[PDB]
Amino acid sequence: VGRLIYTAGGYFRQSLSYLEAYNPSNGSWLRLADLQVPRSGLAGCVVGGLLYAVGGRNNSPDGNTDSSALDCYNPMTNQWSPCASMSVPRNRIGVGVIDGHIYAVGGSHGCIHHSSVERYEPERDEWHLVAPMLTRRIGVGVAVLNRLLYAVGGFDGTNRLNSAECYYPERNEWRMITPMNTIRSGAGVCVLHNCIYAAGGYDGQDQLNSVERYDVETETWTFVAPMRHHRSALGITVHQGKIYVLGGYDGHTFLDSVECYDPDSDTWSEVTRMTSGRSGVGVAVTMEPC
Repeated sequence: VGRLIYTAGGYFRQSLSYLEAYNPSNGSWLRLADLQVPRSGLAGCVVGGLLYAVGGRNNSPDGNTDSSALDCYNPMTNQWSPCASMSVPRNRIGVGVIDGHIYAVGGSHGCIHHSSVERYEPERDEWHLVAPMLTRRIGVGVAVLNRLLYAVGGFDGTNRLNSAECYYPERNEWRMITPMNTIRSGAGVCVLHNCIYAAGGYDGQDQLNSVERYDVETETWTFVAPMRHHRSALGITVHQGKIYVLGGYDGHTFLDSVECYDPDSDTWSEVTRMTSGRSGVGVAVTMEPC
């Protein structure tokens, strides 16, 4: 939590440059400075109050260019500034933050599906590669709980995945965890309480409305209430103890629906709608602008 839910980029017909922020306290949306380059399949995160947009791909009428970019948005100035780029382009990337360091995980570059992982140091403005995952994964969901980073699901070039793994920084090592009950690429992955949640995604045949959570202590995956809408390539974030899912694709429409999950009642409700339907957005939470 911090204040507003920011959604950056996305896709509808082509990649988008929108940056818009939703205030759950009053229902309003603000349109803010556009990204320098349109991108879908990116991930967002926040460190030190600043919003970062990482990776993705610019699908435009004249080209599909995978991105190795890291760009930072300062709400105090309503401006984007480039940062050092990653070692390699990464579309349909997963990102997590551990103690102020940004981990960029997996993703694709053309037909290459990465298992590589790299870590960004904001004050030093540098990226360095760390140990790669045990599995190549694009459309991978990533979240951090208790300073351990989890990469969940995705697609390896051949099969969509129900597997997941965890990175232990002090040993720079990855280990498989219990796999999910359901194959999911493009799921929204986040952390709430002591669990890693995987909502939606695509199982090889259908966009999903199911949601399951991994208890890091018991090592089990348990389904919770399903979302009202089936969605793959959705954005997700947690704010004030509730999960918010934004957009995605349901096999028919690029959704403008934003649903919110309340873990106390185990229910999802429709809470607002984005200004236009889109999938493949980056999402994160930070202070309101200006």
